[PDB]
Amino acid sequence: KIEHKMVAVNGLNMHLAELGEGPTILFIHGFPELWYSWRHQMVYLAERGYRAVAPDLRGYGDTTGAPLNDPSKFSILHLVGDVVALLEAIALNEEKVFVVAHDLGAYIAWHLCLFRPDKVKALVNLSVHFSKRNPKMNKVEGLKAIYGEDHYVSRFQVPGEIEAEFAPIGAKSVLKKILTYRDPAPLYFPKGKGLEAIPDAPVALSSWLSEEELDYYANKFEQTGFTGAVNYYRALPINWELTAPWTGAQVKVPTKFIVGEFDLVYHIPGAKEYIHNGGFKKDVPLLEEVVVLEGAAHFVSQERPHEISKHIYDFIQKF
Repeated sequence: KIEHKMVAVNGLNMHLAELGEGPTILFIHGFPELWYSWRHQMVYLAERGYRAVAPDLRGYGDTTGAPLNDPSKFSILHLVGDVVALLEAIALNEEKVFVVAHDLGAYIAWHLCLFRPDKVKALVNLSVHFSKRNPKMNKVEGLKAIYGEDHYVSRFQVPGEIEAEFAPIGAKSVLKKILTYRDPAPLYFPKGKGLEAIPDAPVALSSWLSEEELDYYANKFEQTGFTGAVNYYRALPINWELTAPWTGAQVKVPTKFIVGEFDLVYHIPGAKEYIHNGGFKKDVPLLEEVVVLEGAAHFVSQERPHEISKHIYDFIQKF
Protein backbone atom coordinates (compact mmCIF):
# COMPACT_ATOMS: atom_id res chain seq x y z
CA LYS A 1 0.00 0.00 0.00
CA ILE A 2 0.78 3.71 -0.27
CA GLU A 3 3.43 5.39 1.93
CA HIS A 4 3.06 9.03 3.03
CA LYS A 5 5.97 11.22 4.11
CA MET A 6 6.58 14.90 4.92
CA VAL A 7 9.41 16.46 3.05
CA ALA A 8 10.94 19.93 3.53
CA VAL A 9 10.59 21.63 0.12
CA ASN A 10 11.29 25.30 -0.70
CA GLY A 11 10.26 26.45 2.81
CA LEU A 12 7.20 24.15 2.93
CA ASN A 13 6.41 21.01 4.80
CA MET A 14 5.22 19.17 1.73
CA HIS A 15 3.14 16.03 2.00
CA LEU A 16 4.16 13.43 -0.49
CA ALA A 17 2.45 10.12 -1.29
CA GLU A 18 4.69 7.31 -2.56
CA LEU A 19 4.12 3.85 -4.09
CA GLY A 20 6.44 1.49 -5.91
CA GLU A 21 10.07 1.31 -6.95
CA GLY A 22 11.86 1.87 -10.26
CA PRO A 23 12.05 4.95 -12.44
CA THR A 24 10.23 7.95 -10.89
CA ILE A 25 6.96 9.45 -12.11
CA LEU A 26 6.00 12.78 -10.57
CA PHE A 27 2.22 13.29 -10.51
CA ILE A 28 0.92 16.80 -10.26
CA HIS A 29 -2.74 17.25 -9.36
CA GLY A 30 -5.07 20.03 -10.38
CA PHE A 31 -7.85 22.06 -8.84
CA PRO A 32 -9.61 21.19 -6.61
CA GLU A 33 -7.78 17.97 -6.09
CA LEU A 34 -5.14 16.18 -4.05
CA TRP A 35 -2.48 13.53 -4.40
CA TYR A 36 -5.54 11.26 -3.97
CA SER A 37 -6.74 11.97 -7.53
CA TRP A 38 -3.84 9.93 -8.87
CA ARG A 39 -4.76 6.91 -6.75
CA HIS A 40 -5.61 4.62 -9.68
CA GLN A 41 -2.55 5.56 -11.72
CA MET A 42 -0.14 5.23 -8.81
CA VAL A 43 -1.26 1.64 -8.29
CA TYR A 44 -1.42 0.73 -11.97
CA LEU A 45 2.06 2.08 -12.58
CA ALA A 46 3.68 0.84 -9.40
CA GLU A 47 2.61 -2.68 -10.26
CA ARG A 48 4.48 -2.29 -13.52
CA GLY A 49 7.83 -1.34 -12.04
CA TYR A 50 7.57 2.49 -11.72
CA ARG A 51 7.93 4.55 -8.61
CA ALA A 52 4.84 6.73 -8.29
CA VAL A 53 5.26 10.01 -6.40
CA ALA A 54 2.35 12.37 -5.87
CA PRO A 55 2.62 15.45 -3.70
CA ASP A 56 -0.07 17.67 -2.29
CA LEU A 57 0.82 21.03 -3.76
CA ARG A 58 1.31 24.30 -1.93
CA GLY A 59 -1.93 25.26 -0.19
CA TYR A 60 -3.53 21.81 -0.52
CA GLY A 61 -4.25 19.01 1.94
CA ASP A 62 -1.38 18.18 4.28
CA THR A 63 1.25 20.43 2.68
CA THR A 64 1.80 23.47 4.87
CA GLY A 65 3.91 26.60 5.21
CA ALA A 66 2.41 28.82 2.53
CA PRO A 67 0.83 32.10 3.58
CA LEU A 68 -2.81 32.06 2.59
CA ASN A 69 -3.12 35.82 3.13
CA ASP A 70 -0.61 36.38 0.29
CA PRO A 71 -1.66 35.06 -3.16
CA SER A 72 1.56 36.38 -4.73
CA LYS A 73 3.31 33.44 -3.01
CA PHE A 74 1.33 31.14 -5.32
CA SER A 75 2.79 32.50 -8.52
CA ILE A 76 3.89 30.08 -11.18
CA LEU A 77 7.49 30.67 -10.20
CA HIS A 78 6.91 29.67 -6.61
CA LEU A 79 5.14 26.56 -7.81
CA VAL A 80 7.79 25.49 -10.25
CA GLY A 81 10.33 26.28 -7.51
CA ASP A 82 8.53 23.80 -5.23
CA VAL A 83 8.68 21.04 -7.82
CA VAL A 84 12.38 21.63 -8.47
CA ALA A 85 13.15 21.57 -4.74
CA LEU A 86 11.06 18.47 -4.43
CA LEU A 87 12.91 16.72 -7.27
CA GLU A 88 16.32 17.58 -5.71
CA ALA A 89 15.03 16.02 -2.47
CA ILE A 90 13.44 12.83 -3.83
CA ALA A 91 14.78 12.33 -7.40
CA LEU A 92 18.32 12.52 -6.18
CA ASN A 93 20.32 10.50 -8.74
CA GLU A 94 17.99 10.43 -11.71
CA GLU A 95 19.10 13.08 -14.18
CA LYS A 96 15.51 13.11 -15.38
CA VAL A 97 12.05 11.91 -14.30
CA PHE A 98 8.66 11.40 -15.92
CA VAL A 99 5.93 13.97 -15.28
CA VAL A 100 2.20 13.44 -15.42
CA ALA A 101 -0.10 16.30 -14.64
CA HIS A 102 -3.62 17.50 -14.80
CA ASP A 103 -5.42 20.91 -14.86
CA LEU A 104 -3.38 23.51 -13.00
CA GLY A 105 -0.81 20.78 -12.47
CA ALA A 106 -0.51 20.72 -16.23
CA TYR A 107 -0.05 24.53 -16.18
CA ILE A 108 2.75 24.16 -13.67
CA ALA A 109 4.23 21.29 -15.72
CA TRP A 110 4.38 23.31 -18.94
CA HIS A 111 6.42 25.91 -17.07
CA LEU A 112 8.61 23.29 -15.46
CA CYS A 113 9.50 22.11 -18.94
CA LEU A 114 10.05 25.65 -20.22
CA PHE A 115 12.28 26.63 -17.29
CA ARG A 116 14.13 23.34 -16.63
CA PRO A 117 13.88 20.83 -19.49
CA ASP A 118 17.00 19.16 -18.10
CA LYS A 119 14.89 17.67 -15.25
CA VAL A 120 12.10 16.07 -17.30
CA LYS A 121 12.50 12.93 -19.49
CA ALA A 122 8.94 12.94 -20.88
CA LEU A 123 5.59 14.57 -20.06
CA VAL A 124 1.93 13.55 -20.05
CA ASN A 125 -0.41 16.51 -19.60
CA LEU A 126 -4.14 16.26 -19.17
CA SER A 127 -6.87 18.89 -19.81
CA VAL A 128 -4.76 22.02 -20.13
CA HIS A 129 -2.98 22.66 -23.45
CA PHE A 130 0.07 24.89 -23.64
CA SER A 131 -1.29 28.44 -23.76
CA LYS A 132 0.69 31.00 -25.70
CA ARG A 133 1.15 34.18 -23.70
CA ASN A 134 -1.12 36.92 -24.94
CA PRO A 135 0.96 40.10 -25.16
CA LYS A 136 -2.25 42.12 -25.01
CA MET A 137 -3.78 40.87 -21.73
CA ASN A 138 -3.74 38.25 -19.02
CA LYS A 139 -6.06 35.24 -18.74
CA VAL A 140 -8.28 36.63 -15.97
CA GLU A 141 -8.99 39.79 -17.99
CA GLY A 142 -9.38 37.68 -21.17
CA LEU A 143 -11.85 35.24 -19.62
CA LYS A 144 -13.76 38.00 -17.81
CA ALA A 145 -14.13 39.88 -21.11
CA ILE A 146 -15.73 36.85 -22.77
CA TYR A 147 -17.81 35.37 -19.92
CA GLY A 148 -18.47 38.16 -17.38
CA GLU A 149 -18.04 38.75 -13.63
CA ASP A 150 -19.71 35.52 -12.64
CA HIS A 151 -17.11 33.40 -14.46
CA TYR A 152 -15.44 31.36 -11.76
CA VAL A 153 -11.97 32.65 -12.53
CA SER A 154 -13.25 36.22 -11.94
CA ARG A 155 -15.20 35.40 -8.77
CA PHE A 156 -12.05 33.78 -7.37
CA GLN A 157 -9.92 36.99 -7.69
CA VAL A 158 -10.94 38.76 -4.48
CA PRO A 159 -9.81 37.05 -1.20
CA GLY A 160 -12.63 35.93 1.10
CA GLU A 161 -15.34 36.38 -1.49
CA ILE A 162 -15.60 32.83 -2.83
CA GLU A 163 -14.63 31.33 0.52
CA ALA A 164 -17.59 33.25 2.02
CA GLU A 165 -19.88 31.87 -0.70
CA PHE A 166 -18.89 28.31 0.12
CA ALA A 167 -18.92 28.68 3.92
CA PRO A 168 -22.65 28.07 4.49
CA ILE A 169 -22.69 25.31 1.80
CA GLY A 170 -19.89 23.11 3.12
CA ALA A 171 -16.94 21.49 1.37
CA LYS A 172 -18.78 18.26 0.57
CA SER A 173 -21.56 19.78 -1.55
CA VAL A 174 -19.17 22.10 -3.34
CA LEU A 175 -16.76 19.30 -4.21
CA LYS A 176 -19.57 17.08 -5.32
CA LYS A 177 -20.89 19.76 -7.63
CA ILE A 178 -17.51 20.36 -9.22
CA LEU A 179 -16.20 16.80 -9.49
CA THR A 180 -19.53 15.67 -10.97
CA TYR A 181 -19.72 18.57 -13.43
CA ARG A 182 -19.93 17.66 -17.11
CA ASP A 183 -21.03 20.70 -19.07
CA PRO A 184 -18.48 22.09 -21.56
CA ALA A 185 -19.51 25.58 -20.49
CA PRO A 186 -17.44 27.20 -17.77
CA LEU A 187 -18.63 27.29 -14.20
CA TYR A 188 -20.36 30.41 -12.85
CA PHE A 189 -20.65 31.60 -9.22
CA PRO A 190 -22.99 34.61 -9.16
CA LYS A 191 -22.90 36.62 -5.97
CA GLY A 192 -25.09 35.14 -3.22
CA LYS A 193 -26.48 32.38 -5.46
CA GLY A 194 -24.21 29.55 -4.25
CA LEU A 195 -24.05 26.54 -6.62
CA GLU A 196 -27.38 27.30 -8.27
CA ALA A 197 -25.72 28.46 -11.53
CA ILE A 198 -24.13 25.00 -12.16
CA PRO A 199 -26.16 22.39 -14.07
CA ASP A 200 -26.49 18.83 -12.82
CA ALA A 201 -25.60 15.69 -14.81
CA PRO A 202 -27.57 12.40 -14.79
CA VAL A 203 -26.54 10.69 -11.56
CA ALA A 204 -25.50 7.58 -13.52
CA LEU A 205 -22.67 9.50 -15.28
CA SER A 206 -20.84 10.15 -12.01
CA SER A 207 -20.84 6.55 -10.74
CA TRP A 208 -16.99 6.64 -11.07
CA LEU A 209 -16.97 8.81 -7.95
CA SER A 210 -17.91 7.00 -4.80
CA GLU A 211 -19.28 8.32 -1.54
CA GLU A 212 -16.05 7.12 0.09
CA GLU A 213 -13.82 8.85 -2.47
CA LEU A 214 -15.77 12.08 -2.21
CA ASP A 215 -15.54 11.96 1.59
CA TYR A 216 -11.74 11.83 1.42
CA TYR A 217 -11.75 15.13 -0.50
CA ALA A 218 -14.51 16.69 1.59
CA ASN A 219 -12.75 15.88 4.81
CA LYS A 220 -9.49 17.53 3.66
CA PHE A 221 -11.04 20.72 2.37
CA GLU A 222 -13.22 20.92 5.49
CA GLN A 223 -9.98 21.31 7.46
CA THR A 224 -7.87 23.44 5.05
CA GLY A 225 -10.53 25.58 3.38
CA PHE A 226 -10.28 26.51 -0.31
CA THR A 227 -7.99 29.54 0.02
CA GLY A 228 -4.73 27.79 -0.86
CA ALA A 229 -6.27 26.20 -3.94
CA VAL A 230 -8.02 29.31 -5.09
CA ASN A 231 -4.89 31.47 -4.60
CA TYR A 232 -3.45 29.84 -7.73
CA TYR A 233 -6.13 31.60 -9.74
CA ARG A 234 -5.46 34.81 -7.80
CA ALA A 235 -1.84 34.75 -8.89
CA LEU A 236 -2.71 34.58 -12.58
CA PRO A 237 -2.40 38.34 -13.14
CA ILE A 238 1.15 38.45 -11.76
CA ASN A 239 1.98 35.20 -13.58
CA TRP A 240 1.44 37.02 -16.88
CA GLU A 241 3.95 39.73 -15.99
CA LEU A 242 6.48 37.18 -14.72
CA THR A 243 6.33 34.94 -17.81
CA ALA A 244 7.30 37.73 -20.21
CA PRO A 245 10.83 36.46 -20.73
CA TRP A 246 9.36 33.29 -22.33
CA THR A 247 7.42 34.98 -25.09
CA GLY A 248 8.19 32.94 -28.21
CA ALA A 249 9.95 30.16 -26.34
CA GLN A 250 9.22 26.51 -26.96
CA VAL A 251 8.77 23.40 -24.83
CA LYS A 252 11.52 21.00 -25.79
CA VAL A 253 10.30 17.93 -23.95
CA PRO A 254 8.56 14.90 -25.50
CA THR A 255 4.88 15.36 -24.63
CA LYS A 256 1.57 13.51 -24.85
CA PHE A 257 -1.64 15.46 -24.36
CA ILE A 258 -4.97 13.92 -23.34
CA VAL A 259 -8.28 15.69 -22.89
CA GLY A 260 -11.90 14.74 -22.21
CA GLU A 261 -14.35 15.57 -25.03
CA PHE A 262 -16.61 17.58 -22.64
CA ASP A 263 -13.74 19.15 -20.73
CA LEU A 264 -14.64 22.78 -20.01
CA VAL A 265 -11.03 23.76 -20.74
CA TYR A 266 -11.15 22.10 -24.17
CA HIS A 267 -14.08 24.39 -25.03
CA ILE A 268 -12.31 27.69 -24.38
CA PRO A 269 -12.65 29.68 -27.65
CA GLY A 270 -9.76 28.94 -30.04
CA ALA A 271 -8.60 26.00 -27.99
CA LYS A 272 -9.57 23.26 -30.51
CA GLU A 273 -8.16 25.27 -33.43
CA TYR A 274 -4.93 25.84 -31.50
CA ILE A 275 -4.69 22.18 -30.46
CA HIS A 276 -5.62 20.46 -33.69
CA ASN A 277 -4.58 22.82 -36.48
CA GLY A 278 -0.86 23.23 -35.83
CA GLY A 279 -0.39 26.00 -33.22
CA PHE A 280 0.02 23.49 -30.41
CA LYS A 281 2.71 21.51 -32.34
CA LYS A 282 4.56 24.80 -33.07
CA ASP A 283 4.97 25.63 -29.36
CA VAL A 284 5.62 22.00 -28.39
CA PRO A 285 7.71 20.59 -31.26
CA LEU A 286 8.03 17.16 -29.63
CA LEU A 287 4.29 16.74 -29.08
CA GLU A 288 3.37 13.15 -29.94
CA GLU A 289 -0.27 12.93 -31.05
CA VAL A 290 -3.14 14.47 -29.06
CA VAL A 291 -5.74 12.11 -27.55
CA VAL A 292 -9.37 13.15 -27.05
CA LEU A 293 -11.40 10.83 -24.85
CA GLU A 294 -14.87 10.23 -26.16
CA GLY A 295 -17.62 10.76 -23.59
CA ALA A 296 -15.25 12.05 -20.86
CA ALA A 297 -15.46 15.33 -18.95
CA HIS A 298 -12.76 17.22 -17.02
CA PHE A 299 -11.66 14.71 -14.36
CA VAL A 300 -10.20 12.04 -16.62
CA SER A 301 -7.66 10.52 -14.21
CA GLN A 302 -10.64 9.54 -12.08
CA GLU A 303 -13.41 9.16 -14.67
CA ARG A 304 -11.40 7.00 -17.11
CA PRO A 305 -8.66 5.66 -14.90
CA HIS A 306 -7.85 2.64 -17.10
CA GLU A 307 -7.64 4.56 -20.37
CA ILE A 308 -5.50 7.22 -18.74
CA SER A 309 -3.31 4.74 -16.90
CA LYS A 310 -2.66 2.70 -20.01
CA HIS A 311 -1.85 5.75 -22.17
CA ILE A 312 0.68 6.86 -19.57
CA TYR A 313 2.36 3.44 -19.52
CA ASP A 314 2.45 3.04 -23.31
CA PHE A 315 4.10 6.45 -23.66
CA ILE A 316 6.77 6.25 -20.97
CA GLN A 317 7.68 2.71 -22.06
CA LYS A 318 9.08 4.27 -25.24
CA PHE A 319 11.82 5.83 -23.08
